[PDB]
Amino acid sequence: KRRVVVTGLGMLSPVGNTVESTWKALLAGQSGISLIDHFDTSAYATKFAGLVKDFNCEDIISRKEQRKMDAFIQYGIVAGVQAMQDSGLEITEENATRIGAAIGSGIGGLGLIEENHTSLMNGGPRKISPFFVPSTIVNMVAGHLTIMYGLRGPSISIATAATSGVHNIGHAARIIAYGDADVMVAGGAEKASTPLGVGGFGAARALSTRNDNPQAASRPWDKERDGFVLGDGAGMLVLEEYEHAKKRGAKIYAELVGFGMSSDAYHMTSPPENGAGAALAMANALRDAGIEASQIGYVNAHGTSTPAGDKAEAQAVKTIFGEAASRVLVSSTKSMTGHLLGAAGAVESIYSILALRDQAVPPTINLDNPDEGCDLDFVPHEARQVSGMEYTLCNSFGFGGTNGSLIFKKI
Amino acid sequence: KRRVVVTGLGMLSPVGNTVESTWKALLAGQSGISLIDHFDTSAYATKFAGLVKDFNCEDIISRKEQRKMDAFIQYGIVAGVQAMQDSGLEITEENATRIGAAIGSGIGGLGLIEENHTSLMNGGPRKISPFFVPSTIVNMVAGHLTIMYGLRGPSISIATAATSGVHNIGHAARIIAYGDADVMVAGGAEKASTPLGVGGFGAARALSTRNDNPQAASRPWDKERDGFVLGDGAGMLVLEEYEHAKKRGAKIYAELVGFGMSSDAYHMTSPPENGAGAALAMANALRDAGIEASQIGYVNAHGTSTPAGDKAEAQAVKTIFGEAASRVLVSSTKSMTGHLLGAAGAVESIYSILALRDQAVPPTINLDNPDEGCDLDFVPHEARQVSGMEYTLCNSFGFGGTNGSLIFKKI
Ligand SMILES: C[C@]12C[C@@]34C=CC(=O)[C@@](C)(CCC(=O)Nc5c(O)ccc(C(=O)O)c5O)[C@@H]3[C@H](C[C@@H]1C4)O2
Ligand SMILES: C[C@]12C[C@@]34C=CC(=O)[C@@](C)(CCC(=O)Nc5c(O)ccc(C(=O)O)c5O)[C@@H]3[C@H](C[C@@H]1C4)O2
Repeated sequence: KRRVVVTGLGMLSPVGNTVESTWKALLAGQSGISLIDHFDTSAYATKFAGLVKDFNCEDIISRKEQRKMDAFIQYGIVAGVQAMQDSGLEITEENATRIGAAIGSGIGGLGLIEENHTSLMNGGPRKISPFFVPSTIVNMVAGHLTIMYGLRGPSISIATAATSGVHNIGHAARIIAYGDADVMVAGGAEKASTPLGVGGFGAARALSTRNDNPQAASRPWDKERDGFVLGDGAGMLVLEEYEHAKKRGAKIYAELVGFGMSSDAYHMTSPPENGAGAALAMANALRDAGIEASQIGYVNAHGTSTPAGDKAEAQAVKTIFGEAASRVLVSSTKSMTGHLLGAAGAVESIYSILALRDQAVPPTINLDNPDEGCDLDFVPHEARQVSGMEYTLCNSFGFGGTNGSLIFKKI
Repeated sequence: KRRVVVTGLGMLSPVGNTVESTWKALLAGQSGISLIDHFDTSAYATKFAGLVKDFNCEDIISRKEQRKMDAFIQYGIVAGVQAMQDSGLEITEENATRIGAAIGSGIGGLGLIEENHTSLMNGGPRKISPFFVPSTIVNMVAGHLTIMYGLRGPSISIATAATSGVHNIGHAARIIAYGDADVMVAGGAEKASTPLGVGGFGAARALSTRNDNPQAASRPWDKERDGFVLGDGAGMLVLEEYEHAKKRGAKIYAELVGFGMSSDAYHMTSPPENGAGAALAMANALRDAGIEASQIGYVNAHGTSTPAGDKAEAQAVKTIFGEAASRVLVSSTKSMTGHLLGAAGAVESIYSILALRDQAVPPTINLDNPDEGCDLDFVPHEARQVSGMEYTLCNSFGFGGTNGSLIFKKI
């Protein structure tokens, strides 16, 4: 009967390049959304995104080695070290075999995909870099990190669009509990603010277009939302078995108590008005954690700020809490952070964790006027202290109707 | 204490468009490798691949719906139905919630990525299809299928390069055993025979170049190998809990008894001469299944026909079997099939299953002269009947040193 605890964090976000700086900015209702400079956004309908500011990996990645990896991989490795360091774990020949990784990404190396295709179109297969495949494939963060640290235990990479982070974190926990691993670095990495990332989700009409105020673009549940905002970043947490952590007196941020998955079985890029999918996922985590919706102090919504998106998640909240629907805090970090896709669920697992450490729940900024019949506490504009909140739940939903929820318990 | 059994198969391969036709061709030492016609391979160093012959989904996918999906997705859905049908399962409002999917792919919609980028480069973000994202992202087979069948249980998509199939099948089993699901469709789909797929792996010098004899190109363990051969296809199996299958008198092909994962922690696109990684993975499945290397009648090698690739897997065999190293049958379907990447481990989980049903183990064709110090039974040129083989093991290894092995038990 093994328990999984969190003994390390690390992250890179549009509002900070450390876990602490990122948390501080989120609690301080800071936006990270900005105008895109790295490419001509003239032809683009959306000209902004939550970018990672002044990213530097020189200390961690040999620029000779950087040539072999998309930014998403770069982002992920940097956030992985952060967490490896913050864990204090020392991998030993006796260890390696029982320390693994579960780290994916929604879209992968778009950047380098684009470079290599441009290259091919211009000068043929000759120009296609020898590093094309290993520099853009989704499981590369797992591979670089496992190597860098001599990790030899289980290594997997779940690519479930926006649900990725939650899935990897959840499946890492499962791996540990099952007995396959003792420690697992898990999370996601994404850097889809590229012509194909921006143009592509804009072609789907899924992006915000509020270019006169990029800062106000992300407004989950607000009556004025017009689609999500793109965000780059990486979120990683070190998960480990209770006794293995204790026996080494690791700093322990929390306990991963429940994990729930569901499927919408409705539409490829959209949820039932019903919110049936999200409920089942929340529903299953609760049954996994073995607690009740009443005990959930804060819900880090999937809330991407898309019209149908936000409404459906709300439906699921009511449905799941019913009574305590109005008494529960629910917010979207996406109001400041943007949508980190493959990394969203990872960075939000961290927020959901830090909210328990600090007994503070970050705001859903930009929430001027809510949707009508909403009875919920969307924790609008300004952060909000909480008292005896012992469990926080994290939601992440993805294209394909693949949903997932994680439950974190204090201590 | 839940057992996972296989109650459905389906697949599309360079040697067949059904499970049975594919098996027949493999046992008959048939190659599927052919010259590529769908694009100018003049500039290309490798001009052949194992392609899916005369693929037709009209019956299953509305060509209006086909516009929204890369071939890999198409391939996967077609093989998924096959398996859904062959299971005989009837999803009911009482069911849906306990039937999920675990289906990934190594590289995803390269084809459509290429089309959309070409499009953008030629006429701007305006031409980027609204279906870019949902038509190329790796978890789309999971999403279409879950919808098509009303599946609402857990849905995940492991993208671990060549290891994908084994991971999804393994994690689907885990999901079931854990109690999260009752039935799970799992496998992988890949259609990377594209300019970027061919040019890209060729840029890495990882592909064969034997264009005068595409049929002889795939030659695992042969002294003359010069890299792997690319293959398109999809492999899907319906996994389910013993009692749930029985209670419905499902046809049961086998029992999934063990699942092992490991990490090379060595090099991004290569294994230790040592084969340390593969051993650990085989090693863990054995401990998971709770049996010994002696009991493994046949090993479906990862054996991709790359110089270092094949040698390292052999090292791991000796290391793992030691004594019974010479008494165990080990082959590579890749000698006829090619490398199906994300689908390799799925289609090979099926072979490994059919080998137990038919007590026949398919050949490693093209194995004219083996590497020297090889003591192993690579099951060269011609198939080979077996007697009381009760367990077969399936190996799949991927870029990033992510390895995995599955163990199947008769009945
Ligand atoms: C075909 C349509 C219908 C349309 C209608 C109303 C909407 O509001 C949006 C903009 C998005 C619906 C939605 O929330 N999807 C959704 C989801 O199920 C899961 C995850 C995410 C995420 O961002 O991880 C997500 O975005 C949809 C998209 C675009 C186009 C317009 O599909
Ligand atoms: C940097 C180098 C070194 C090089 C040297 C010798 C070789 O023989 C190859 C051709 C491949 C080694 C290998 O087997 N990799 C390998 C692997 O670890 C896992 C999976 C697969 C698979 O196909 O799923 C795979 O291919 C490598 C590749 C290309 C280049 C030449 O890396």
